[PDB]
Formats: sequence, C-alpha cells, structure tokens
Amino acid sequence: SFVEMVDNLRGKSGQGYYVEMTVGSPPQTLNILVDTGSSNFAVGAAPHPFLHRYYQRQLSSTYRDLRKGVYVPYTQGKWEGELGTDLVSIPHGPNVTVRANIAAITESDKFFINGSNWEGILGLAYAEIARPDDSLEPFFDSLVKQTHVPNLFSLQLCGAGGSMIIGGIDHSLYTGSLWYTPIRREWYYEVIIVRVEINGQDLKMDCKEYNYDKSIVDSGTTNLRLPKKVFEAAVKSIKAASSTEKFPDGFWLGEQLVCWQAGTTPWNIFPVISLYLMGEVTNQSFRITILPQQYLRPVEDVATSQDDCYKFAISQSSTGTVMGAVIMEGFYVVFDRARKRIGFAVSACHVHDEFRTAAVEGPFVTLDMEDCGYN
Ligand SMILES: CCOC[C@@H](Oc1cc(C[C@@H]2CS(=O)(=O)C[C@H](NCc3cccc(C(C)(C)C)c3)[C@H]2O)cc(F)c1N)C(F)(F)F
Repeated sequence: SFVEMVDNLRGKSGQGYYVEMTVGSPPQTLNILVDTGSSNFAVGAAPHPFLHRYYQRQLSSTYRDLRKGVYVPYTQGKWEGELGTDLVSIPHGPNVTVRANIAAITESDKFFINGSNWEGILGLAYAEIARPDDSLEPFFDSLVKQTHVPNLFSLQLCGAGGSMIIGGIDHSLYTGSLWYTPIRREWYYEVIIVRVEINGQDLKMDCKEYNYDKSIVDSGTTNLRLPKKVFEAAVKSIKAASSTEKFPDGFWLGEQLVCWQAGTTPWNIFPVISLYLMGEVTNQSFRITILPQQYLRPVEDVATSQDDCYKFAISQSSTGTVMGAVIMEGFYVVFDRARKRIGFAVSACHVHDEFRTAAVEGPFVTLDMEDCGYN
C-alpha cells in the first residue's frame, strides 16, 4: 500500500535523499541515493573511507557476474566497477523482489560523500543514458517488466525526509491541482521551460535559451542549475531585488555561506522565481513558484548552528537546465512514464511564510508559437 511507502526517504541537506534497499541473498541492507538524473544502479562494493558498509558479492548466492566493466562520469564525481545481476528489494516500497543489473563500485573519485549515510545510487531515468550503453536495463524497467507494478513513480522530497511512491499517486501527499508537462524525450526526464520570471518580471529571453541544451528533472542534484546566459540574468535580477543587503561574490558562486542571527533571515528581500513549464496542450503552460526558502539552502553543520546559515543553491550549468532537489522540494512530483509526462502539485510539506507560498498554477497562454525545445 502507498500508506506503507510514506516517509520512506531520508536525507541530509545538500547530501541527497536516500531509500533503504536490499541486494543479494541473504539480503544485504544498504541506503541508496534516489537519482532521477541517471540510469545506473550502483553500490559500493569495496572498502572506502566514507563507506559505513558495502555490498559483499561473495556472500550472495544469487549474484551473477556479467563479465563486463562499467564507468560512470557524473558532472561531479565518478566511479568504476564490475557489472552483475542480483536480487533487489525495497523494504518500504513495493512488496516484490526483482533481479536487476547492479554495478559493483570498486574505485571512485568524489562520488561518495562523507557522512551522507548512503552507499549507492539508484538511477531512475531511461536506458538511453545508461552506461556502458543503452543495452543495460535500468532498475525501474526491470521492476515493471518482472512485477507488473504500474509504470509510474512519484517523489515527495521535503526540506529541513520524504516519500517515494512506486506504482501510483498518493493523494494524501498533495493539495490542489496536479499539472502535467510532457516528457520531451525518454532519456533524462527532459522537459521544456517556456518562460522564467523573477518576482513577476519576465527575463525576456528567447525561450530556447532556457532549454540549452536540455532541461531535466534531477533528484540527485542539489541545486537549480541554469545555462550560462540564464544564470547571469537570474543572478542580476536576484541581486537587484535583494540590494538592500550586500553579499560576498563567493556567495553568488554558491561556495560561501551567508548567516543571519537566529530567526532573522530577511526572506522578504529575496524574490520568488517562477518557472513556466510546457503544458500538455499547445502553447499552454503552468508555473511552479520557487521561494528563497528553497533556493537558499540551509546548512545543518553543528559548528554553524548558533545562527541561520545558507548557501545559494542556484548554479551555472554548461549542460543545460537542471531542476534539482531544491526545486523539487515542497512539490509532489509524478513521474508518469506510462503517459510520458511529469506532474507537479503542491505537496504536504510545501514551503511558505506569512506572505508567500510555493505554488503550482495554470493554465497560462503564450502568443508566440515558437517551439521552446532546443533539440
Ligand atoms: C557534487 C555532490 O552533490 C551532492 C549529491 O551527490 C552526488 C550526486 C550524483 C548524481 C548526479 C549529480 S550531477 O550534478 O552530476 C547531475 C547528474 N545528472 C545529469 C548527468 C550529468 C552528467 C552525466 C550523467 C550520466 C550518469 C548519464 C553519465 C548525468 C546526477 O546523476 C553523483 C555523485 F557523485 C554525487 N556525489 C547528492 F548528495 F546526491 F545530493
């Protein structure tokens, strides 16, 4: 039941959201990063300074070596390993066990994060972007093929963990309307942004710029990442709105903290960002609104805990727009693979203060009939 699946995610700020999984027979328990931005299932399989535990293939009598190596370079972080298959379950997910491809990570560089409490990654996107190539069936494809669980999952990520509901939509997790944007191509979860506003002010760019060279929904990525030209415009606009206070250059590069005395964070001086997503109907769109409570990410370090400190969680990208965790937080996001669309609604843990609230609103109509896809 979906009720059993609620609150099955945990996480630390800036360190992803993970779900408990078991691999092998007898089951070995691991925490696994939920990542809609990749398509490989991979687990630590040898000692590493940042690993609390790892997958021991020799103790699983159901493990099969595929006799193939694999290497995955992310934007930040990389690992290499050996491919195999084994039995996998999700204790607080569907009540099924399936045989899936698993990469056993034997060497890595800046992949594992000290203290994150996860030991592997679950790539939930499509085979087209799997390594070594698209012939390696991703986990979710295996799950659907072997169990006839409906071809859909949803994520409710909550900020300072959340729920991954497999096989359907849990209405207890959102309010208001669920708005759908088409998946443009089944590789990443690619979507189209048709308009961007900062505090109600249109950035006024050709809408193709927002999607150079793609826009994706990516739960494994912390920040909102924007194409260079869009990032520069966004920062200028956010700077203009918050000009009553000055921040270090390092802050806007996402590197340095800004801190305020406990409870005094001036949320009002920071603008709301509206991302308008292509709708299911021609030239219609809906917007999701992003508050500073989302794009100023709280740090949870005990050493900094006397005050409220934040990192600027918007970053420049060279590989397109990435709608990462800080964007997904507070929304219920439905990955409706069966109907090739992604849904957004305000979730039960949506961000708000007395003046403003995260929202999903539509429909909006645009006069210009240009296709915003970069292609
Ligand atoms: C930097 C730490 O952030 C915290 C971050 O940790 C990681 C998260 C990921 C998943 C990545 C994060 S990313 O920023 O690299 C974008 C990428 N999705 C798009 C993409 C870009 C490039 C290549 C590919 C492939 C896999 C299709 C080849 C896919 C995701 O999957 C890999 C890592 F190693 C680490 N640690 C977390 F903790 F999860 F929040």
